[PDB]
Amino acid sequence: LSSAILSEKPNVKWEDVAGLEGAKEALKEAVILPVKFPHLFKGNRKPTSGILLYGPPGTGKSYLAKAVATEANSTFFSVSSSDLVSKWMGESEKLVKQLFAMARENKPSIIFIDQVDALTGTRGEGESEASRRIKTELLVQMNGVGNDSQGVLVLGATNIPWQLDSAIRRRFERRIYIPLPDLAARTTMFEINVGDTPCVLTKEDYRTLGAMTEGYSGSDIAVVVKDALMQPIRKIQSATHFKDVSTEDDETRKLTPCSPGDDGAIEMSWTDIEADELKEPDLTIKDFLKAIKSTRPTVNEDDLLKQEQFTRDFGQEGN
Amino acid sequence: LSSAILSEKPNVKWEDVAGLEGAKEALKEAVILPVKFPHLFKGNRKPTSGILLYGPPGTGKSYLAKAVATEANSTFFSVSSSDLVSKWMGESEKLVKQLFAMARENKPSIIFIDQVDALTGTRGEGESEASRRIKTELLVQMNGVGNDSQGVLVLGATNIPWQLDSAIRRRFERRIYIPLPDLAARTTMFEINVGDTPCVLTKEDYRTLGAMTEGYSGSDIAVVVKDALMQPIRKIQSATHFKDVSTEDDETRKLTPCSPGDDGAIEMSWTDIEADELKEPDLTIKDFLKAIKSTRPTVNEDDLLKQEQFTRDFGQEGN
Amino acid sequence: LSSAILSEKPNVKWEDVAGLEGAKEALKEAVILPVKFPHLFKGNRKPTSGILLYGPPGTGKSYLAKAVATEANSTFFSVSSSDLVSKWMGESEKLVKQLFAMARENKPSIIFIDQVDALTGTRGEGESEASRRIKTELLVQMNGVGNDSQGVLVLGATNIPWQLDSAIRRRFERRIYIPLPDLAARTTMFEINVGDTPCVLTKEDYRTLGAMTEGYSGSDIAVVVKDALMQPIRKIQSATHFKDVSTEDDETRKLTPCSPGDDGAIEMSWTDIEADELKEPDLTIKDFLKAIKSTRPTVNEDDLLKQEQFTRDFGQEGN
Amino acid sequence: LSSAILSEKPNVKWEDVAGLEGAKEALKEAVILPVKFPHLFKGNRKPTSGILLYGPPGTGKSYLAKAVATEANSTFFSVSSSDLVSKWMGESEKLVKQLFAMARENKPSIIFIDQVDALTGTRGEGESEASRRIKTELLVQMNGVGNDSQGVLVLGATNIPWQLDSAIRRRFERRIYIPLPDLAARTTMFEINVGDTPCVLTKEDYRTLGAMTEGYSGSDIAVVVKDALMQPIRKIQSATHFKDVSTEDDETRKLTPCSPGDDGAIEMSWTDIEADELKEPDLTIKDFLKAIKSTRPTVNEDDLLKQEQFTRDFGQEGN
Amino acid sequence: LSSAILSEKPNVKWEDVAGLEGAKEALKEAVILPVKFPHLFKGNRKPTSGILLYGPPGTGKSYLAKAVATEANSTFFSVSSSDLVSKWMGESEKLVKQLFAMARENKPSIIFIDQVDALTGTRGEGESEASRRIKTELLVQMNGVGNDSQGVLVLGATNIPWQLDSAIRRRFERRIYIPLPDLAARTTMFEINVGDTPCVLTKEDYRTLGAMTEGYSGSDIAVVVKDALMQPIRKIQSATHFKDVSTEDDETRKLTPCSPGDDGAIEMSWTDIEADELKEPDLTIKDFLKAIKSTRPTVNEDDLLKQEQFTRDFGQEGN
Ligand SMILES: Nc1ncnc2c1ncn2[C@@H]1O[C@H](COP(=O)(O)OP(=O)(O)OP(=O)(O)O)[C@@H](O)[C@H]1O
Ligand SMILES: Nc1ncnc2c1ncn2[C@@H]1O[C@H](COP(=O)(O)OP(=O)(O)OP(=O)(O)O)[C@@H](O)[C@H]1O
Ligand SMILES: Nc1ncnc2c1ncn2[C@@H]1O[C@H](COP(=O)(O)OP(=O)(O)OP(=O)(O)O)[C@@H](O)[C@H]1O
Ligand SMILES: Nc1ncnc2c1ncn2[C@@H]1O[C@H](COP(=O)(O)OP(=O)(O)OP(=O)(O)O)[C@@H](O)[C@H]1O
Repeated sequence: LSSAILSEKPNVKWEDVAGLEGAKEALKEAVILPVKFPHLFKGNRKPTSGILLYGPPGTGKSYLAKAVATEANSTFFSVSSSDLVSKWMGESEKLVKQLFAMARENKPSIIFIDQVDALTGTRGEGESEASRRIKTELLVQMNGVGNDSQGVLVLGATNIPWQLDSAIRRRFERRIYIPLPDLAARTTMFEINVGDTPCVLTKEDYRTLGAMTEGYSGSDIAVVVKDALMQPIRKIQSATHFKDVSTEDDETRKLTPCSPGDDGAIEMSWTDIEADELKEPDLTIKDFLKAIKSTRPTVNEDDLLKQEQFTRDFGQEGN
Repeated sequence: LSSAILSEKPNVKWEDVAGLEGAKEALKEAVILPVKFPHLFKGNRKPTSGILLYGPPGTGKSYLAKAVATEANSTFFSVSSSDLVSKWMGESEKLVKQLFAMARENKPSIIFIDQVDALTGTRGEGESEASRRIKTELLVQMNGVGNDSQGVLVLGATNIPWQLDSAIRRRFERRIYIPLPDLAARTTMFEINVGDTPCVLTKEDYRTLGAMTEGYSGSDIAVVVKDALMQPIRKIQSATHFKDVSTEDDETRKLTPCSPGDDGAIEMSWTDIEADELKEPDLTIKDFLKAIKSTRPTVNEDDLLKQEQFTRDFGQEGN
Repeated sequence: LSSAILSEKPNVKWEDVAGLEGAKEALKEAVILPVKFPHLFKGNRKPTSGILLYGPPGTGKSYLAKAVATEANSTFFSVSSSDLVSKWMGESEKLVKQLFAMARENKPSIIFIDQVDALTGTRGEGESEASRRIKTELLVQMNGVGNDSQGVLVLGATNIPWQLDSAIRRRFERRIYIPLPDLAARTTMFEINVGDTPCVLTKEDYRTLGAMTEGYSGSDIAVVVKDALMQPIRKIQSATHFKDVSTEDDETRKLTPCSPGDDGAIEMSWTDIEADELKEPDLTIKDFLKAIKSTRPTVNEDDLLKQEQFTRDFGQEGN
Repeated sequence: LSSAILSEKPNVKWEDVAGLEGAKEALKEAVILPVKFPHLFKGNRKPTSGILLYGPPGTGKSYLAKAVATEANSTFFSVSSSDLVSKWMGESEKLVKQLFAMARENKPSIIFIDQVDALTGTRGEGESEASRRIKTELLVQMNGVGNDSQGVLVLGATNIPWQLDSAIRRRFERRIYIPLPDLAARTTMFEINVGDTPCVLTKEDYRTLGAMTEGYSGSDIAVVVKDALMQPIRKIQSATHFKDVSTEDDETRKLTPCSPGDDGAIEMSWTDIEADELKEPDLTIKDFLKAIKSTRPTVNEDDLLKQEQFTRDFGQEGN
Repeated sequence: LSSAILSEKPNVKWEDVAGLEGAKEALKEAVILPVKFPHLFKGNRKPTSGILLYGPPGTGKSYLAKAVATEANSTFFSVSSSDLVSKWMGESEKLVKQLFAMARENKPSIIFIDQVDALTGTRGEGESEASRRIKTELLVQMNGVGNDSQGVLVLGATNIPWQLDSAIRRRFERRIYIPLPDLAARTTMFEINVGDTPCVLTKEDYRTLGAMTEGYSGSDIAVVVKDALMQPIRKIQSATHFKDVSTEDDETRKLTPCSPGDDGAIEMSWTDIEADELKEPDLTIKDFLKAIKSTRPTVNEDDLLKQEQFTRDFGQEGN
């Protein structure tokens, strides 16, 4: 009956996100201000009810959701459109009803629905079975507790706003475009993703990277980072020739991979090698270079045109 | 649901696996090096989640998975990807859901997904809806423990690696080719497959057997062995004439199958024969030779060349 | 607390089953050889037990079950999965355990389950919970049968192997395809069907009608045979003129129905003639020609395709 | 426990069924003749066990069943496929087994199952569990006693033969196709439906009608006959004016409705006239013409395509 | 067990139904004539057993039924598909059996099924589960008693004749198309609604209206009536100025709404005036004109093409 939804804390702060600080402000006003100063909502001043996040896949929509949850200071519900599709062919939406009941009983709460362009795909003919009933279930259940006493905020997520119907479109409120990161945002993400490795230095390299990598997502950036972090491990694996670097003041001679031609090149493998005596290769520009060679652009520009078209049409507001 | 997904703690060492040295080294550098130097994985440096075992069918990929499961020293969970349409579609996804949480509940552990290619291809329609949602679901489930929370290992198995989608391909790490067994491996299989039967002379005959088997799989070899074991039995059934051999010093005069022209060839049926008067044929080279002749080759060479084409394309890389 | 489930003495010999000598051999090795010489199954040659008969309907699978039951002289227990599903509202599975107990007490013993696919899957309305535990019970009994020393044999029968629960298949051992009879098997079956009936000229006819029936089952043959048998009876039913056959050396004058153009043609109704003094027309090829005419092609090829698929996918490997 | 089915029947004779004397022969030979002369079926010639009656609705399959039931004078049991299904979800088979027992009890019995396709096919829910198990039990029973020693005949009925489960198909004997009635049959039906009413001119009119009537069923024919038989009633109801028929031989006056200009046309209401003293108009051909005009062909051509497909594939078939 | 169907009736007479006197005749000849004069219907002449009413919705088929059972005044059953509902797998059919038993118990009995298509059709999916067996039960129950010995008439109502199961179609008797009303019928329907309101002038108005309202339904006509009825009430609602009509010969002074310029036009509200001492404006042509304007033709004419096609196949149909 219940179907358990996790409300635990994905500890991702505001500062861990880059860009669209204006949407961030809208969110601060939508949750934080209500939390902080509820008595400001007497008379005709009333909380925002629904926000859709729309844009290409891989743009930290989920990441944003995590940050929201961390920052909400209240009950947070998260669900994928995968969940609660069908059981018997007859019974689906009762679970939706019960979910909303649960949320209403926990004020303040926030519901996050991922991939709202699934359920509600939408395509005709085949909709008339259970799916139209679902579509209806959304529309009616958003009408229920909406007036007067609200402690629910609805966050949707979508890749394809243009296939989301008129009926949802001007009932469900506030829509915000989540673009791919620009040079600045990319650079900042690079700087965020470092770890303990001393790596290659300055901001010059970072800005070089964020410039050179363009049309890529946060996810893609993450991938590149992981790649580069593994590249020294890859060096360690493939070269069995190693060599001493550090002085004898340490525990012992500290060994790093080198070419077979190198002076001091001992060729035993990783297997014999003690924990202390380890010298990982530094993280160089070349790791990022090879990563870029391996990095292919994801999304066709037609999708950009459709997102841009929706934006020209509906944009930074619900409608 | 429940035993459709397996759980076990296998006890198969590296040395119990015929061959396979390059693959073994890959696994030791993919798992044991991490185990050797765990302090090297602070921050955004992470142990490998996904590895693919690829090659022709019948090569003990499952046995190999038991060996890595033993060496990594955790619980081995496993399922076949196509399983199961059975009656409901919906509850396959339910099984998919639970699985990841249940795996997280035993850190460390190993999930083995057999025939990963069965959920990805050029079919369309059914692939675009039902196997898409489970695919992207799998992708997201594997991603969720990505931030240094993981004790699970994902091992995949495929016969047709070249039908694997970019989406899986990129969200994933190491691929290892599992070739058909070579001389030494086949020979060792022949050594393992004996039992209490006295069998034939020395290791030289085993070497001969391993040599005469070309192109066969583990499975095929085992089948061949079973056939040769049954060959005396087959003789017992379809012989009419049995040769007398032993005198009254034994339980009684002992009869064994022989050709119609033989000295001491009495003609009655095996149904007339009891244990005292029985002489089962021994295991000769000829049993094994006719076993090998009556087992057809396994895999066409085009498939081998496509496996090797995949190797040339993707091989031992992250991608 | 007995509750007796069908046991009886069929009288079908090996020789009454025409063809499938390879399976027959396999079955003699599956049942009789184990019982005759158990000590032959020390080592890695193993007492195989769970055996599936699979293929199209009408091919004497049940007939074969009767034959081995006649021939093997081992206690043959024969049951539908439908039988003894429950009383309540509560308690099942006790009868299952009792059945397994009685079979263990009646070694050597054989359980024959027709239409094993009747137990399968993950549906609701009973199968999710109530028959799940029945299923489980089954699985645990058939697990324990392989444990320790076995005197029980499981024979499966199914027309729809692709609808057979996988978990069974994973637990289950040897699979044998029962094809439609080939030229020879059809021919022999004809000859079997004749028996005492006047046999007309030679084997040429039997081979011809053998060839001319393509793709038909045992059942399909049998109906045609019965039709032909009824043809002389039809010839008696339509009767005016009869004529004496037997000379004065015999016990009495013996009369058969004839055309009005016959010489010595006496006219009455078949009812007017006494039973002994009636001479039924012989069986001609035309009767069989008409029996063919009464049987239009009986083959749904999709089934054949599916059986081929299953045969290629499951049965080759042990599973 | 018993659930009472009645076997005492009305008097529908062979002669009330128009056409397919060959099917009649098959019925007589499968039922009456065996009972009459049991010694005919010693040795290898054995009575029919199964007959399927199929075709379009309205063709006296039920009528035929009543006719056989009249003529056979043995325990004739007849049942709907829906009848005796279950109560508490899974208690179904007891009544089935008991029924087959009951057939055994009173040999030679006849079982008629209407609309056998209602207990047939494959998909789920019922064909996963209940209708599955029930179908299975049916199958085991039907050939269970059928081959070897029998005293039951099973008659099936179906309008949709093409949906009949393959397995059931192969388990079942003798298909008889019921084609729509031809000129002769329709004529005979008209003659049957003459009643007491004076039959205007000869049988030539019925021949004409039989020719005129194309594609109609027994039911259709009966309805048109009824329609024509109401026409005199209708006429009576319409008239004011009636006239005396009664000649001097009759006891009292006898009045028939007539036109206003008639000799002795008195204009009171039909309600005022007593039943004996009223003379209904005789039936002329015009009433039957009207009847025909009113009732359009009942039969769509598109069913016959599938029926004809089945006919080409199986048809006048043994199986 | 027995459910609950109500039998008490309205007061709707034959004269309240404008249309199809021939259908009326069929009704009264198939119901009332049998009851009035049973001795007419001995031997081979038997009343109608099945009547289908088919056509567009809202044409007083149910209204017709009310008239029928008001007049005939015999045990009337009316039934919804909801009544006789399935939960425990086979309840419905049992309920059907019980129902027809009860019908037999209570002859003469009349059974009305609303929207018979609800319990109809042939394809699969949910048909194969409960609904096919339900249909089967229905059919067996109806035509087994229906032909020969009856005390029951089945009246069918459907908006979709074209999706009616062939088998049902043929086992059902007498079909009557219920068309949209023509001029005369429309006029009569207008005349039905007169009431205490002054009729205004002549029949010329009624026939004018009848002419002007081509393509309206019974329902539409009813609606337009209500509209025109409420028009003076609406006027009274917006009324300010009133004036006296009834002189001192009546019980009291009686005020009616008037224009502001009127002789003694006093301007208070309708609410101020007592119910008896109010005079209401009469019904003028304009009120009906506005009512017509307000209600557009409801039925698109290309929708009736399937009723007309069905009409071309079956029509004013005896079956
Ligand atoms: N500022 C940022 N902008 C975009 N992505 C980021 C940012 N910071 C972190 N990420 C990345 O976001 C990823 C989380 O998944 P993400 O939210 O990109 O999927 P998604 O946009 O919801 O796509 P889908 O809707 O298809 O699931 C993490 O891998 C993380 O590295
Ligand atoms: N030698 C034979 N081979 C095959 N069938 C035979 C033979 N002799 C007789 N038959 C016929 O086969 C039928 C016996 O049932 P059979 O074993 O064919 O069913 P089955 O193949 O088990 O089908 P299902 O699995 O659907 O029950 C009888 O109708 C019998 O007349
Ligand atoms: N001689 C006859 N031949 C065929 N039908 C007849 C004959 N006499 C009467 N009938 C009709 O047979 C009908 C009885 O149902 P019938 O047996 O035709 O259905 P069915 O053939 O079993 O097929 P279904 O049940 O699908 O309609 C009655 O309507 C009756 O008018
Ligand atoms: N003489 C008449 N002719 C047609 N309609 C009438 C007549 N008298 C009343 N009505 C109206 O017809 C309506 C009833 O419609 P109807 O009986 O066709 O519905 P139904 O038969 O129950 O359902 P459906 O028409 O969908 O099968 C009522 O609203 C009633 O006011």
